[PDB]
Amino acid sequence: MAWNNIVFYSLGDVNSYQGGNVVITQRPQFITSWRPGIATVTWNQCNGPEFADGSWAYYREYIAWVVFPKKVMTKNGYPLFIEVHNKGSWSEENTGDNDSYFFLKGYKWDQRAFDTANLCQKPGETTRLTEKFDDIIFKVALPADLPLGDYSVTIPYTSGIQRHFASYLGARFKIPYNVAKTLPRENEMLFLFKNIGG
Ligand SMILES: COc1ccc(O[C@@H]2O[C@H](CO)[C@H](O[C@H]3O[C@H](CO)[C@H](O)[C@H](O)[C@H]3O)[C@H](O)[C@H]2O)cc1
Repeated sequence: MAWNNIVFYSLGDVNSYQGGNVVITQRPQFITSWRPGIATVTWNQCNGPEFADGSWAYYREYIAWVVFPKKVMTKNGYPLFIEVHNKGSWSEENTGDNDSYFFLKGYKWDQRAFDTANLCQKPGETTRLTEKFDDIIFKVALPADLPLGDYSVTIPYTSGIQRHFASYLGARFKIPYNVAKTLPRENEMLFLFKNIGG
């Protein structure tokens, strides 16, 4: 029978970005970059063989994901409104969700492969993801009642690659958006700025 194995490899990079001194009318920006590194399985769904031994054909479909919040609360209890400034080539999907942005990039599909590989790594197992993807530039709208002073906002978010292995040519799968937005948010963008007022 036909089989499909899908595994989500989660990246866990911590980065920071300085917005500097801002007046309340500014939309200061921050850049999120994709850093190749070690990723951990945080989700899978498999019904096929556990691994390929280098002698038989299977098919690959890989899709990169970034799931980012639309609103973040400061530690003093105020909302910061996150807006997309420049998403590059990313596919911005499921735009009606009120809480999260979904950025996808399907970069490999229908690729026949033979070589040895674990086709269904379990949660907590790791691999090195060598892929590089485009930056995403966001901008922040501050509420007019934001208290004056220093802000250091930790924005947790999910980024990683969905790897789909199948027994046939033409195989397609996408992790449901509501599962993707409930995946561990292992990346962090620490946005630093100071509210000078208005
Ligand atoms: C053989 O002919 C083909 C015609 C068109 C194709 O489209 C590509 O399909 C890919 C399938 O993995 C991939 O699409 C995925 O990723 C997109 C975002 O980048 C989007 O989320 C799609 O819904 C998703 O399926 C490529 O991006 C498509 O260009 C493939 C073969």
